[PDB]
Amino acid sequence: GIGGVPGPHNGLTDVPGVRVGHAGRTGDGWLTGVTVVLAPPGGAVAAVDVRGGGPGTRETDALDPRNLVQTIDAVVLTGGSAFGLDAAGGVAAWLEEQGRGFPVGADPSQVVPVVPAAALFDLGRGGTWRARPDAALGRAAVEAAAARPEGDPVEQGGVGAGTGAVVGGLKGGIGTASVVLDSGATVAALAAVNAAGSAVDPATGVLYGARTGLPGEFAGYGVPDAIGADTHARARARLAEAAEETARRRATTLAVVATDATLTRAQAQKLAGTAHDGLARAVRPVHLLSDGDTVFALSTGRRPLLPDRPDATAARAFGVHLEAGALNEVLAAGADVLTRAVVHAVLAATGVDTPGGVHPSYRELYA
Amino acid sequence: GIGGVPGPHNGLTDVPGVRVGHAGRTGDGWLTGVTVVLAPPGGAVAAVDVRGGGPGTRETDALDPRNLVQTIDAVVLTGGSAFGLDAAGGVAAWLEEQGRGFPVGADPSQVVPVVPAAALFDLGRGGTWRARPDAALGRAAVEAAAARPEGDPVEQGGVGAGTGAVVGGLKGGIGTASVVLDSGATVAALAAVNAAGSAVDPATGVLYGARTGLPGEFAGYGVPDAIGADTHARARARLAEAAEETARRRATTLAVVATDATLTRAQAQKLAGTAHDGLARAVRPVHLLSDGDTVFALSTGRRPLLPDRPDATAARAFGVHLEAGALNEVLAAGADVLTRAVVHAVLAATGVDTPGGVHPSYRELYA
Ligand SMILES: *CC(=O)CCNC(=O)[C@H](O)C(C)(C)CO
Ligand SMILES: *CC(=O)CCNC(=O)[C@H](O)C(C)(C)CO
Repeated sequence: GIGGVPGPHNGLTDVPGVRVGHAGRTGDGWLTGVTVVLAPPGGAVAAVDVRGGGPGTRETDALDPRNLVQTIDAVVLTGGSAFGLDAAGGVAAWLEEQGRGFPVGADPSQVVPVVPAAALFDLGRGGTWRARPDAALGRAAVEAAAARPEGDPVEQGGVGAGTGAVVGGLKGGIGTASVVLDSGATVAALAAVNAAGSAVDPATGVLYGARTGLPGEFAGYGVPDAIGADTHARARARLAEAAEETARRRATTLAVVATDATLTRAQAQKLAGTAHDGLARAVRPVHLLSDGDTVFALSTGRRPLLPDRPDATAARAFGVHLEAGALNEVLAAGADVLTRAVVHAVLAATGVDTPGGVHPSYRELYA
Repeated sequence: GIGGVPGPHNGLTDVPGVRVGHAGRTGDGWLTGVTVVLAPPGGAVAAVDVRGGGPGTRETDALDPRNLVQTIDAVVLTGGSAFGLDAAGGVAAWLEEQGRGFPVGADPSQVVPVVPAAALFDLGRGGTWRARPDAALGRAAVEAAAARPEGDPVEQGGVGAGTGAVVGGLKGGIGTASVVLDSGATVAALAAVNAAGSAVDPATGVLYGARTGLPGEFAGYGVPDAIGADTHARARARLAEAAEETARRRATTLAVVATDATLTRAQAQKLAGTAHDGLARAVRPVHLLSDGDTVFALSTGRRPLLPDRPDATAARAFGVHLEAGALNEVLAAGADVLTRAVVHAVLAATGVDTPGGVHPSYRELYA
């Protein structure tokens, strides 16, 4: 009864201790930003799965299950394509100042922060080609995460890494969702949706990810349950026109999935992997050479995976395995929270019109 | 142009020179079998992506892009869980008899066949726990493949590896689909569907994969595309009946994706990866610890990726890259054909009732 519903704010921060910060620059040629997910003091077990064919990434080898540093404090998601990876340097600097990183000496101030990053391509979308996130903007983002209270609703839409995100020609952005499992563990996702493929079924106008939604969760946005053939046809025409104008004017989904269920790094790497199936149910096509799709998975380690006295109803792989049963539930939830966070990204967005592109939002076309 | 429609029979053998063979055993305790995809003489460039958390496989390392043997002749999909991998030895023996394999000597008869295989769990579904595919059954499957003409319609349903296959409690089976690209290249999938998760949305009775179907392709199966609340209620209860009876009596999707577009092994390996997204769109949940989901990708290397009129209509990644654009189309097609093949598997199945299980088909419940 207590599972199958969202956590308190239906977002990443429903995983207690997890913090989210956005920093962006809009106007005067700029339409880009950075989003930082910051783990609670002491770090979180982290893993990654880079599945798109055209990634821009940093520090992903350090996250291999074989390797030395198992827990990290921060994950960076950034615009500005590979240049935007510069933002991570500013987050490492802040963490160092905070004394947070892997200890490399006797002096507890001697730490080396392991800061993975992934980037999305938004170059020129504000008008100025070289307007990209830098160290200072990465630092701003992590400082804003540190400044938030625990369990603060995550801000969605055209903010942080989603500031210049575009999804199938429509304005994309930041989206987030959570679910509580029957065990009391929370699983949640945050996504910066910048897909080259479409979040929208081109035959009907329906959001691919919608049917994975929990009851009523999208209502606060106000979108018809039937989409008329005419509404959809006008929408397609508008989008084709914004796309043609965008093109004349011009002369990847990044995600973090988190849970408070205690996962080893290998299990978190499997979670990052199953989250990609949630992405596939929300966007089509995905993971192509032109997509940089990357999922980071975090576990705060606060709840055991399996409760202390299992029922006949506890999930069991092959009828017998309780740990694998409990892990399957987390993995399937990882997919579902990412599908749902994609839909929220698409519904939370508002359109833009700059010298670097015209991108109407889903609601502007269908609401 | 000519793309976005099926090839002549809407199946793997639309990829010219590709052959499919099934051998199975039904009755007297048995409900299992083997399916072999047999490439044309000279072999096919092959790769693999094992994404399920509970695989049973053979000879997957030999298909790494870095390694020695880049082309192979046969891929084996088998029932019988890990025991059923024995079937591949019979296929290797037959290929050696044919002089087909990696040359290991000046003598042309001296070959070592690289025969990758994957297995699906169907133990005891015929009534007898130890009735599993063996080498003779694998040999029968590849002999059956070799005797087929080119372009032969693929047999679907409870045949071959699909003989004992079950998908979310419903009878699973073999399914297949193809699509032609604008280039004239064909991309196709064959799937043996045995998922622990569901091919059906539990709120509507709708097949997850259907909205990826090509218009009209499923019409022959005589299944409504809008399901009444009364039908759905009856179907749920019937399945739950079968499932309880199955449990009393007793008390993974494997796929080959092929194309004639010339691909490098690394390109085919990416294709085996994107195909898994198409599996995600047909089955939920998937890729879990209890799923042994495996995709093998084959290229017959008969048509260049690029034809020769690079119209402002030939796809281009980032507006400029012709080769990456053409590959993107194959990668996206690889996902879609596997989604559609899964639906065909579900629709082609007919139900079973044996001492080891009761598994009604989707059509028996919904049509
Ligand atoms: C999906 C997307 O926005 C592409 C993200 N990747 C990049 O921007 C890379 O740095 C590219 C593909 C431009 C260069 O390797
Ligand atoms: C998806 C499925 O049918 C299971 C395929 N894998 C197996 O049968 C393995 O051999 C198991 C998981 C039983 C043991 O490693």
